[PDB]
Amino acid sequence: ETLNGGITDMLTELANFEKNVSQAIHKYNAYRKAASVIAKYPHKIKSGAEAKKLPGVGTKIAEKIDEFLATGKLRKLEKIRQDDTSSSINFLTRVSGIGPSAARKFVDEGIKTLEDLRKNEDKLNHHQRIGLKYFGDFEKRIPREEMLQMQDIVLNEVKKVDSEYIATVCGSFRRGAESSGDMDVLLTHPSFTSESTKQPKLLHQVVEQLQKVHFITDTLSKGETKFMGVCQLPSKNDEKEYPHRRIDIRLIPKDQYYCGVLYFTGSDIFNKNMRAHALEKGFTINEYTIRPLGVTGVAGEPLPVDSEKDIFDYIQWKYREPKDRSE
DNA sequence: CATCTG
DNA sequence: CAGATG
Ligand code: NA
Ligand code: NA
Ligand SMILES: [Zn+2]
Ligand SMILES: [Zn+2]
Repeated sequence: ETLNGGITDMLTELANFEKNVSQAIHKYNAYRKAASVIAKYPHKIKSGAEAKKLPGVGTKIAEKIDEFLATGKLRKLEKIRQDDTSSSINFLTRVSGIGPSAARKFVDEGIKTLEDLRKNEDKLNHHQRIGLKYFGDFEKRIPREEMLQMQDIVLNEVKKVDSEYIATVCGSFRRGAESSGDMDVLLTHPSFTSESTKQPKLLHQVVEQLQKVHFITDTLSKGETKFMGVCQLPSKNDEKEYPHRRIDIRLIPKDQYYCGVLYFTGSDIFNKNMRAHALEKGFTINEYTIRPLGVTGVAGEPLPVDSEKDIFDYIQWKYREPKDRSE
């Protein structure tokens, strides 16, 4: 956690670049298990060979550790931080809609910067476009003070459209958090469930309403269950307009809402621990359900949940306020 | 994983 | 449809 930090960090840089710049997934994948194991390792790595000793650690990685250990740096790492081509792919990727794949193409094309991007607004697709238009805004964190306003509006409008709508803003925003990055709404409706064959409208009506009143600004991707958008808090009395904010809404069958709710609220760490315990207790839990673990190895069947309460209870746990859902 | 693109 | 993004 700090004894083998830089090692695990360099390893991380290495893995990353393998993937993003070159295409070396195996390689990339290599740096990763390595950094994981070294990460878990209880002693101070004092040398290459010492490490090598570990699983995942081989020759080439050891090689590197040595150098890194021997001196405060790593040539390759140093060469990678200069190389503009590398650098670009890191940058270009910054744009919502621009993954690595794409980052490579543009670069081979010459588009390396934001301007490059503007001038070439043709080569970009819709998402990529919005991405570009809201670059700065996109990167701005969302202070909860705005989160509440948002949340305010969202829930009021969802309500108007149908009283049976159950919406919930998960995320860290849900776990206390002073600021978030994006806004994720979990949505279900009584008339939506596991068997119940579809009902697209269920998600479309609200989307509409949102944009009706202007909270939703653009559409990123909009399917039958997931909608990816842009939204914004109505600029008050002109002088201070809001930034554009990422937002996602998703329809879930009412019969697997809280698992998800729980699920989405996190943290990952809370999840695990709960997941592990769930297992002791003789159960299993995932994004959508909780199930009684048979003995034959495994086994299924959905347990019937009506709140995050029903879940814990099951695992015979202490109900945890979302704030203390941390770890 | 669900959506888009081409 | 395979492949990309989030
Ligand atoms: Na991107
Ligand atoms: Na293939
Ligand atoms: Zn030791
Ligand atoms: Zn989100």
